[PDB]
Amino acid sequence: SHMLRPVETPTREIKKLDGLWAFSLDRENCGIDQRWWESALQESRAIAVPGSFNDQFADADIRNYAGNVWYQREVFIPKGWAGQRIVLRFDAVTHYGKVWVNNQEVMEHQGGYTPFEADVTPYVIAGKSVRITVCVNNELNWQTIPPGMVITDENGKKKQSYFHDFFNYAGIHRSVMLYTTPNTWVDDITVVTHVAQDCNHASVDWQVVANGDVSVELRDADQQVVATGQGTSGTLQVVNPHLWQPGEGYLYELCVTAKSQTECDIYPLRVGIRSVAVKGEQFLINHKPFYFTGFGRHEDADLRGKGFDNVLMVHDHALMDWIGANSYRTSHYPYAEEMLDWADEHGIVVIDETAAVGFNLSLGNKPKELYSEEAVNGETQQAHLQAIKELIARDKNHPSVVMWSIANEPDTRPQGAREYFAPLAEATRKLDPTRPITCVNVMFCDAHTDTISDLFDVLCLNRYYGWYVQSGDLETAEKVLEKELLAWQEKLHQPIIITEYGVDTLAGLHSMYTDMWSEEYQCAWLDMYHRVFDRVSAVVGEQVWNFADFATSQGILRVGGNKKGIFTRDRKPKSAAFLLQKRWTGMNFGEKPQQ
Amino acid sequence: SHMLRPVETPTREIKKLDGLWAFSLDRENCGIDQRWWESALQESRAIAVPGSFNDQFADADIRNYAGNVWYQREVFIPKGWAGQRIVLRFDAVTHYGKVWVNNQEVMEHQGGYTPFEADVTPYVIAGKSVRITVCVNNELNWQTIPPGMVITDENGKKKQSYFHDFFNYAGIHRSVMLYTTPNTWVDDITVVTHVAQDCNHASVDWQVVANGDVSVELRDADQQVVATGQSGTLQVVNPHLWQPGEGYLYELCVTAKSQTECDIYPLRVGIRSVAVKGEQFLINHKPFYFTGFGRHEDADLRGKGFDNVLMVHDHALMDWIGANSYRTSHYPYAEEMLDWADEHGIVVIDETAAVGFNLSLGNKPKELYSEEAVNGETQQAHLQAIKELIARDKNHPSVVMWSIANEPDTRPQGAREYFAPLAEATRKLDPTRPITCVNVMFCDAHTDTISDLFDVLCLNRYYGWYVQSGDLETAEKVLEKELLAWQEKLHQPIIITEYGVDTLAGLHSMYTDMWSEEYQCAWLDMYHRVFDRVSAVVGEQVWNFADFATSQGILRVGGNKKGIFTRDRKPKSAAFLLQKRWTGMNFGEKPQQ
Ligand SMILES: O=C(O)[C@H]1CN[C@H](O)[C@@H](O)[C@H]1O
Ligand SMILES: O=C(O)[C@H]1CN[C@H](O)[C@@H](O)[C@H]1O
Repeated sequence: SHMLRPVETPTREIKKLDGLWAFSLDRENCGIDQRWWESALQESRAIAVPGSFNDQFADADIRNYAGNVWYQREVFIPKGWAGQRIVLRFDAVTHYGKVWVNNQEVMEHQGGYTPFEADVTPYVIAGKSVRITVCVNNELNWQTIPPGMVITDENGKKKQSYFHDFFNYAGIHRSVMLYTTPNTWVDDITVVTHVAQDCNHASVDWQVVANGDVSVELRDADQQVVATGQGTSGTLQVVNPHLWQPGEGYLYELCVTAKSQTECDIYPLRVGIRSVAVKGEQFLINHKPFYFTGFGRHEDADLRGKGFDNVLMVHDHALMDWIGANSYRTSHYPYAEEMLDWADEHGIVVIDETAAVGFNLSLGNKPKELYSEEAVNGETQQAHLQAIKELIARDKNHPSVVMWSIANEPDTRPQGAREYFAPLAEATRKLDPTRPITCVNVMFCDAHTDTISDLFDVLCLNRYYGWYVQSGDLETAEKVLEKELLAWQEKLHQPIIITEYGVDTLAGLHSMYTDMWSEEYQCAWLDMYHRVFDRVSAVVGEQVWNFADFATSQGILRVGGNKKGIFTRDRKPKSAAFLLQKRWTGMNFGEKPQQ
Repeated sequence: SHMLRPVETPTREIKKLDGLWAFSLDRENCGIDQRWWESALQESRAIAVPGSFNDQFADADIRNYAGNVWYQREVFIPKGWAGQRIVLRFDAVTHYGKVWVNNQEVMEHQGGYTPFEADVTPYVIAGKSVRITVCVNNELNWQTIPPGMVITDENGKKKQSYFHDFFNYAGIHRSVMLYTTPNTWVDDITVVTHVAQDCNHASVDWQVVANGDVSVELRDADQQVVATGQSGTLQVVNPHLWQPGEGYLYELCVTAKSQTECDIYPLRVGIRSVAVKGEQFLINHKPFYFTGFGRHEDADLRGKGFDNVLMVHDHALMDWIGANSYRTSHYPYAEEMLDWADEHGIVVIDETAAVGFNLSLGNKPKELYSEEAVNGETQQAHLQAIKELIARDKNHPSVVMWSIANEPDTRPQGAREYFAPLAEATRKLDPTRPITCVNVMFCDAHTDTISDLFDVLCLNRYYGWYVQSGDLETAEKVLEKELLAWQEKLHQPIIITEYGVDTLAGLHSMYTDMWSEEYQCAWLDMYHRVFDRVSAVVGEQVWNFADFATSQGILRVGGNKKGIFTRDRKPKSAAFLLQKRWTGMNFGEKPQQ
């Protein structure tokens, strides 16, 4: 389904619906029955949008709730939008949302992390107030991405189980907006940027969907039109192009114009002229080997759960720049698109990942066979392929995105894993031939055990030697780590990114014994992993788990959450922060370090 | 001087300008000479609006920067706005803003904490993109509210010094926005809300400033019209009284009719009255007992920046702990907080940025009230600060009292003659609510001169902390003795507007000694036992709701640690001690004995 990022243009207006909404639980599950969307939510309180609903109220009972919740506000449609295509859009509703404009149901979506939107024109009058009601469901089952099991106790009270290591935050996490186009409008663009080997010339393929004649012009940073073309498709030539390079991010603008006899639409699409290719064991960007540094992240912070926030984005990017990070992965769900707009503009390299985590009952009563009709089945695979389609639909034109991760840490031991994953790998490549693909690999599915990694282009490993196994023993951990990395190099001859390596670290726990949970062990352990990486030629990246401490469901393994942060959840540095800064700022930009 | 909260109506639209702006420092103070507003800011970076610029970048050199900073962004004016009045409004810029539209200067403001707007219709074209540049200055001198002193070191690099115990956060802390009116518009409203002793009747006065034919209607909560007029009084049988802890709201719709154009503006109204009666604070002719906090506009990363989730959460916590009230220590808060307190029936002491009129808290002018310090030109700004606050909040039923200064020194030469003209000029700017002045720790019953000019006595006390340190026994006697001495002197209502001790979350002690969680509990306990045994005390506002940032010093362990909650909003044991007292008692009534 076509999904361009709304942008204000001579032909296009946006009105944000972010702010205080009315909010109500639905403990009874009668809000659909009683059509709660007809009148004011009856027992309601104020809530911030965007935000997770769970932590806004300092209330355990709302935090831990499973079921439906209701959001509602009134909004004036701009007078002067009369005779315009009016769209209502939600950047994200976690995990499921149904929307009513007054009494007309207009939208339904499953998938907590990518946008959905409807033509609401026939259900609103320009200059009049409208009521927008949302039913938001946070329940996971074997056909949701990610999967889960609702457990219903003898009293019929629901309790979400899930297999991923981060809290099941829900609500309207990202901006809600009414926006306009002319009734003739550009509905979809696809740009591919080819780059010659000598880097001295580049072609830009375009493809456009719009109910009118299409023209495009390519403008550089100085606004100088550098190329033009006509019709739904073609190829712009660019001599001596300003390449989009990691650390710089030079953007052109592709102005696409949809022109009927009466009216016209204008969409500016930012373009980074760059190519991305695996070549043996090297990850090439503009024909030059790249070395990833930086983090697995999460969309997580105090009070707002996974809600988008501009101060948080500005602050975290200052921290990643300070520390010398050149890259990250959207672990483990599509991130707010303003993150990909920031990366495009600042030349930050991103591994874009789906919400497909938790396909693994072995990370600790769960179904006996992971790949079966009672768990991951043909429906689950369909839901997964849909998850992949929406992510690529959103993110295909972000030059910051260099690789698709279609899943995180699935159990690949069973016969079934390869039957499930092979067609998803093939479909992903069809949806976007321009980027390499990966499936992030769990520690127990080692080089000798794993049955799917040959189907993907880049080997993305999550390794905790010296933490979950060889606990506290850097000596034995180093031998085991180096042995396995070389066994993967021999097995597949792919580029290897260590997408996770980290240890829980209590900020302020200090030890002369350099033992587990201390700041000092975090430092020694990352240091050991770095020496190993620098001795294996197939290793082309290191992404520390995690940028910051983050919330998980409660358990004996999590001291108030996951403490593998380099920074605390309030973004204060642990000692290891200064260790990463030395290594990452001390290396040459984008180049594998040396002994 | 006319300040109406922009709200959307059939005749009034709004576009928020909040989001990422371009941002630059101006170390070389050459921005105005090079007229930076004429081009895109050079060597800029993204900043979030709203929020302080100081903590967004984890960079000490920006955090501590003194001088001018530049914000810039482009924005499309909506096509349907052609032939309407286009305003540009900043809800707050700390401490000074000057604003250009393309190449045209449109406004200036001094005052970190209140709105300012210009009609920009002539310099914008609906359906075109225009560039908004803002030069924001964070410097404080003896004429700014609040005061400080700038030192230019050996290289022209400024270094700011100030006399208040909260960090000097600056930037565009609140919403920026374009909004429309018809060329005929409502431009101002005042509303007074008399309530007969019986309570079973009430009358609402209304004045309006509009360049067209004024008509008003007052609807109740269910949108049933309940009065009408064409200046005037509306009458109301068995009125729904705005009551603490409920906050019933009516809507005064105010129409401004030309033959050509019409303008509607709804204004929420709470039918309540507030007066002192001897030793009692009275709302709707009932004795009230204030509980809750001195607060701050302070949080991780965003500084004093307004945030929706933070507002929703902090209110959630106050609710849970049983707070009915707070003070806007020590500056006007974001209007949203008062729109909130209006709806939920929270009581608010609304306070000016006038704090640190003092040189003895914890090189500088040897005479506080002099030409080289707090002079007549200072008294003026202070009056201008009092004007702008009442111009914005005169209509909020939550605002139960004005606070015209916090912790002014009262010993130096000619305190009274400085303040007498301000307490007068306050009651003339609005006589509907009592006024107060917050009374610093060392300015005791004998020392203070000024208390007599004000309706309610607001004490900040710290016995057992800054004095009689860690001795709760000696601290109790000295506190009781002093609150009785204050009864005898003024027979006014006594609110403790600050009582708090620095408490390091996780510091546990068997010896119940200073900085421990246990000390915070045993000490608030003692202030509590005294409060109850003194008929004159009609309020207790704990200092502070949460840990907040200060300037660096030997007295501040990473900031002020007097919070009941940490900066990340986690409770200390004292959160549970206050929750028993404040919810175990009766809404708005002093406890027994
Ligand atoms: O902390 C950990 O152990 C890691 C393990 N690997 C998963 O991909 C992460 O979600 C996180 O749970
Ligand atoms: O923490 C303190 O000591 C208090 C004393 N009184 C002031 O009004 C507050 O701003 C704060 O400095």
